Amino acid sequence: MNIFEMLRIDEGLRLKIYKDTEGYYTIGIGHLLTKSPSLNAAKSELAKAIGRNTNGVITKDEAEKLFNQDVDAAVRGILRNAKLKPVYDSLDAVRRAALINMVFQMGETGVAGFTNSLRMLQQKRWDEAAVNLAKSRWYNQTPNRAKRVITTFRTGTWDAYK
Ligand SMILES: [Cl-]
Ligand SMILES: [Cl-]
Repeated sequence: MNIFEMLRIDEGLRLKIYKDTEGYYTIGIGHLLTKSPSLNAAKSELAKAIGRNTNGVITKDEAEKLFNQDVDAAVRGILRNAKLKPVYDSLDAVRRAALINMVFQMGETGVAGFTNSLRMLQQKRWDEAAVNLAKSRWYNQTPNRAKRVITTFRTGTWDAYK
């Protein structure tokens, strides 16, 4: 298992514009298009993302390409953020994947907001950090995904995904 297969399990793949859990227009493997309510603002963003007129639908290849870019952005965002980088540096390979996942879903800003949990992860206090991470809107709104990520941080293995 690796970050790509992990995110593919969590986000799934859809080839036609859909609404995410928050109700925002998305496509492919969790690629957010706009927080705007307009399906048209959605289609325009999509065409700009793909480089072509698409009318709401993309191919598998186009989806995976947006996916590669988004994972790359996720990592670069962490490496550039003063709060996230030290945490990431401090973790093993599996747990690193778990932080990437959170960033992919909620953005650098959001994750950066979990100050206490981040301090706990840096300190390697696994159980305490798992407990703190669960007291969040994140855990409340997407509990099954949140549990999977959390378990990854607690254990440092891929078991929740196997
Ligand atoms: Cl893009
Ligand atoms: Cl969920």
